[PDB]
Amino acid sequence: ENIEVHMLNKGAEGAMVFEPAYIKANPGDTVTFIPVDKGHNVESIKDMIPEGAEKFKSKINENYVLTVTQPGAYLVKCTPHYAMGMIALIAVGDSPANLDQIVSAKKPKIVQERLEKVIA
Ligand SMILES: [Cu+2]
Repeated sequence: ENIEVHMLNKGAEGAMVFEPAYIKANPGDTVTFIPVDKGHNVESIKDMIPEGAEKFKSKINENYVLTVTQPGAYLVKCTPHYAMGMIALIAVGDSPANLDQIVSAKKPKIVQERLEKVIA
């Protein structure tokens, strides 16, 4: 199946958000990122994607289709706006083995805060 995500300047959660910021998927599903507003992209955060998943980085203002294979959690950011908290969590399969590790990982306070709301 395909899950559609919008990249926006402002959304329910504040400025610079992925909608939805919590994406539940299964191996083989696609995640389509659509920059509704300009100045956004999607990029995998180093060490915040499952063991064996490939790193990715879309072009700014480009529609981007990600195919998810490896089960586990993925924390993706917007390159330009990561520091303002523009992130999304992709959970592939049940009880992602690396979820606790991602929650614990070093990241900007703003990011960490949103991560906490998205998980809740
Ligand atoms: Cu952005």
